[PDB]
Amino acid sequence: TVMRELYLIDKNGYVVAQTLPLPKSESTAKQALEYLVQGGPVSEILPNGFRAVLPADTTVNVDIKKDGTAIADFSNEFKNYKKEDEQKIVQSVTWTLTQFSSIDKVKLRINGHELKEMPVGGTPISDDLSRKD
Ligand code: NA
Ligand code: NA
Ligand code: NA
Ligand code: NA
Ligand code: NA
Ligand code: NA
Ligand code: NA
Ligand code: NA
Ligand code: NA
Ligand code: NA
Ligand code: NA
Repeated sequence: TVMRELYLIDKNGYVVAQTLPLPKSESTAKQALEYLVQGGPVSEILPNGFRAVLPADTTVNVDIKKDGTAIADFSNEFKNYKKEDEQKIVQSVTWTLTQFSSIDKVKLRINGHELKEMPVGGTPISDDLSRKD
């Protein structure tokens, strides 16, 4: 296994970094996002009191560009979150991706559509989400 940060939601509802041991992978950014999905492989290794963040059955493609941007393009299930978790989800995805050496910012898509706003509640989002946010 390899130590990775997963930005999970704790017993008090906060998005908090947790270090988990993930199997070795040739697509580590995608893998880390797969370990944020409710009901996915993180389920067996969640630390006490923590939960996963992305809706069940969400899948994703991560395309890492030469400028440091990771384009994370989610399946339609990604729309199935609770409104009030909208910004926590953006933060979790952003912080989880930007741990990697080749990613310093994030752009979100759903079903290959570019996102100006998150779908459930309309939170505006830029194409250069980063830890500065
Ligand atoms: Na905590
Ligand atoms: Na809270
Ligand atoms: Na890994
Ligand atoms: Na592997
Ligand atoms: Na693996
Ligand atoms: Na990789
Ligand atoms: Na907790
Ligand atoms: Na779910
Ligand atoms: Na890069
Ligand atoms: Na509401
Ligand atoms: Na980085």
